[PDB]
Amino acid sequence: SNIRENPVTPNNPEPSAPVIDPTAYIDPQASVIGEVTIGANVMVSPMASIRSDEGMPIFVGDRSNVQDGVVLHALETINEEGEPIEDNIVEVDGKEYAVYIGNNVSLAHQSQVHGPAAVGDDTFIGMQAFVFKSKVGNNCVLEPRSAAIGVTIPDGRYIPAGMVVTSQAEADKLPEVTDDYAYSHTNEAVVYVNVHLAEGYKETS
Amino acid sequence: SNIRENPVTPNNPEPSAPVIDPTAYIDPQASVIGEVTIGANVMVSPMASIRSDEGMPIFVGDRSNVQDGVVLHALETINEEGEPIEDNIVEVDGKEYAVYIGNNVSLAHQSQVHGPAAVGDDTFIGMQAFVFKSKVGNNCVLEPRSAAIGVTIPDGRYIPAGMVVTSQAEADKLPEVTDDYAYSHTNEAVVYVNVHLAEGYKETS
Amino acid sequence: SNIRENPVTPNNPEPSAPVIDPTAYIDPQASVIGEVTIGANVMVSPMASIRSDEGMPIFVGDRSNVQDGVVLHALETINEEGEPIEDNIVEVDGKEYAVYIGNNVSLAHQSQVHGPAAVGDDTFIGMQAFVFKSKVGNNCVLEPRSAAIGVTIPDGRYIPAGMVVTSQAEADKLPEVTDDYAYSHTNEAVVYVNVHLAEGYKETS
Ligand SMILES: [Zn+2]
Ligand SMILES: [Zn+2]
Ligand SMILES: [Zn+2]
Repeated sequence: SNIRENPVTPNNPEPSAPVIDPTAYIDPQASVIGEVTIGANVMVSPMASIRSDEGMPIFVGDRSNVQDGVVLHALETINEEGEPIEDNIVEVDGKEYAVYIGNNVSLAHQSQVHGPAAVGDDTFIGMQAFVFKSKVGNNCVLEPRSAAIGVTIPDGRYIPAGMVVTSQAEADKLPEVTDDYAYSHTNEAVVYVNVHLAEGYKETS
Repeated sequence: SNIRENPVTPNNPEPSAPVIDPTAYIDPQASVIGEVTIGANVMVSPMASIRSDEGMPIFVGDRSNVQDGVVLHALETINEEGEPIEDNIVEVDGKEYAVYIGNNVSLAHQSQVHGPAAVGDDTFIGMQAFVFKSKVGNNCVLEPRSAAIGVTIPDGRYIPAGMVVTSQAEADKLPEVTDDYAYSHTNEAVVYVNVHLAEGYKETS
Repeated sequence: SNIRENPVTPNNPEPSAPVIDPTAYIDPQASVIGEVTIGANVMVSPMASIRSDEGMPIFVGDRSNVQDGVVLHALETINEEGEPIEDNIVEVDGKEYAVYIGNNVSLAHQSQVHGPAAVGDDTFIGMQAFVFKSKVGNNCVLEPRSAAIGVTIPDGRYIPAGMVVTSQAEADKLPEVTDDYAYSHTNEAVVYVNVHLAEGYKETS
């Protein structure tokens, strides 16, 4: 099966199985392992790997999409001695996660979000982009091949294609999404299409 | 099955199944979905995802290769009201495509060509490279980790490794492939080898 | 089966099957083809593709890990006339390889090491990184999205995130890993965790 529990390890005494909303579509050629929650109307495409086997949940909110070849994984959040590694945990609305992906988020083809990380609602994570040890705000756009490592990206900003942002001073001066910006409506269009694709693929299973 | 029709959606009233030349080899661990035409002697490697589920064909010409982890997909080409979205369609020799990959093209490991896009004959798209909203001419080389977004790359030019080209003014001044250039013969060698690999893999199926 | 022989080709008269230590874990959704040797306690994750079908071995040393979406492949090492192509072969401790990955090496998610290439022991190859026609020394760190093409990286150096190193003069001046460097202990932690994950996954098969 391609939806599987994580294994018993010294960091993980009890296996967990994914919790997947019945309206989500998981492609048979995707892999989803371990302590993962997938929300309503989410589409998970071929060759995506969502793997939560080092402690703490990976959460994917409602109406989000995880496109072909995307990887979600996280650094260990509990060491062998049972002690939580706080640097590797993100907090969102009072709850702790290894990776938090909000609602209406698009993780486009071949991107990767590696914990600890949080991605706020209505954000587009572009093709081949990379997010690690970062909090990306709501209504952001990471253009293709951009990256955010070790930073907080404020709400409503974009990272131009190819730019690798590693310092908070850079992140603070990113440009704002405006109506005339080329990707200002991209996420809404991609979310709308993927919610409908998920329903269509569900009707073929 | 890993060769599948696309689903019924408001953008797609009729499912299409891939049209695959009998001399092509599709690895069992690749995925090919929807309105896709694959030409003669094409090799499609493990973990590639070719997904045409938003309207309009993805075409892969003869003696081309789609290597491991490559993704081909396209933006919607027909909106819900049945109206063709012309910005998201490319025209090649009088016919419309979402993605057109010409003959003798190598899409090397982990690259991605996302529609609307066209790639001309005898072009090497290097490892981890990215092409989106662009027309790449014939006899071009995209070195590893290069990208072309929103531009036309003239025939016979190369993009140096890691360079992300987003403006026509940059694309117009790219260097020319010459006989002494390090990748001048790379594509021909890779095509020759892959045509023979496709035949060898076909003999094991 | 996902562990397979390579095909007969003019460059390869005799098919080879992978040699895999009994303590290694190969995920059912990984692909391993051809002349590959995998050492003890190695973990190969979903969607990785290790493909040795153009001559010469791909070797992965003990306690190394090949994470999700990683690709290992190599340029042809024997031409049709049976003549070895020496430029495409690396030598390590008196033996020839297409790709050599040493012991305790982490190939992190979505990275790629393409032959000819060698990666020395205790080196971290970061997420989405790329190594081609290069020798990476021991105790190195390639940060996420870095690349080494056509160079030798001296022992104990790191490449900052996003940097693409293509000239020996650049490689010679890379910074040194020190105890205070942010990734100085990353590989040891990742190796330790993955050796335990491999054992846990083996207990579920
Ligand atoms: Zn990881
Ligand atoms: Zn797409
Ligand atoms: Zn290759």
